[PDB]
Amino acid sequence: SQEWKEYAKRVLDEWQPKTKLGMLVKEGQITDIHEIFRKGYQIKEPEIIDVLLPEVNARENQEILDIALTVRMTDSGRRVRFRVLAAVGNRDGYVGLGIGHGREVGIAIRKAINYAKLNIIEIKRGCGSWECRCRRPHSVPFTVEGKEGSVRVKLIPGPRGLGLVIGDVGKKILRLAGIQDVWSQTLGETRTTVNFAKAVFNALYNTNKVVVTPEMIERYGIVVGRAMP
RNA sequence: AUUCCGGUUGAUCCUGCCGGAGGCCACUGCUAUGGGGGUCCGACUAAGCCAUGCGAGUCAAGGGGGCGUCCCUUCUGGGACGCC
Ligand SMILES: [Mg+2]
Ligand SMILES: [Mg+2]
Ligand SMILES: [Mg+2]
Ligand SMILES: [Mg+2]
Ligand SMILES: [Zn+2]
Repeated sequence: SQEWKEYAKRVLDEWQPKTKLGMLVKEGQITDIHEIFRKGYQIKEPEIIDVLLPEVNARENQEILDIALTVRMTDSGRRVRFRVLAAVGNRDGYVGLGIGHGREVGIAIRKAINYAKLNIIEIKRGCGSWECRCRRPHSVPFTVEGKEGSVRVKLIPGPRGLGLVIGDVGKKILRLAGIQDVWSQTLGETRTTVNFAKAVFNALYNTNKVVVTPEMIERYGIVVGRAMP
C-alpha cells in the first residue's frame, strides 16, 4: 500500500486533465473512488482510476484472459491482427473488463489494459447460502444471472471455504472482484471466451438491480464497494 | 468442485455429434519387501462328462446270542468284566 500512495502522488502532480471529471479529481473536490459512480458521469481519462485506485497497476491485480489472431483477406495476402481480452480489479469491490486490438501483441495488451480501467464497476457482496449464514462478504448475496451471445450464466451463493465452482475464466474474474465461494450453472457455448467473460461480468453487474430492504442488509451482511473493517 | 477443454472457416458466431479428463467391475502386458482385517476365487461358454477317497449316524439302562479274562464252588454251573 505504501508504494501505491507515492505512485498516486507522483501521477497526480504531472497530470494535465482534459475533461470535467479529471478537473474535479485534480483540484481535490473528489477524494474517494465511490464518488464517481451513480451520477451519469463519463469516464474518458485513465489517470482518474490511477489516482483513486492505484493498486490496479499491481501485477497480481491484472489478468490476461485470452489472446487471439484474426485474418483479413486481400489480393496481396493475409493481414493479421491481434485481439487481447484482459481484466483488472482491486480484489475488494471493483472490477473492469476490456478488449484491445493491435498490429503486434504488446500494443494490443497495452490497449486492452487501458480499456479495462475505463469500464470499471462496483458490486455488492454478502452471504446468502442456506447452509452458511455468517454475514461476511465472501460470496454473492443472492442468486444472479447474466448473458451474452449464446452464453447464459447463473451464480448461486456458496458456503465459506467451498471454493469457486466455475470455469477458469469465471474463476479469474470473480477472484479479481473479491469473491471466494460460489456455485454456478451455464448454458450455451462456453468455449467462446469473450462471451463467457462478458456474461460473468454482466451477472456481477446485475447485483445492483435487485431491490432490497434494510432488514436484508443486516441479514446477509451486504457490503457495497470496499469492506472497510 | 452444482466445472469444462480439442475438432467444420482465409477469419467469426451458432446448431450438432465425436474425442479427452473421473469412479467401479471382468480379462490381460511388465514388475513386486512386510504385517493385519473381511461376507473374495469353474457364476458368464458346457444344469457338459466323471477314475479314486471321504460328505449320516447313534443307543449295552429295549432283547436273546457268540468270544475272551477272572472269583466262588466247580464233573455240571453261577457270577463279574470287556469286545462283536
Ligand atoms: Mg485487388
Ligand atoms: Mg444479444
Ligand atoms: Mg461451414
Ligand atoms: Mg459347469
Ligand atoms: Zn457464509
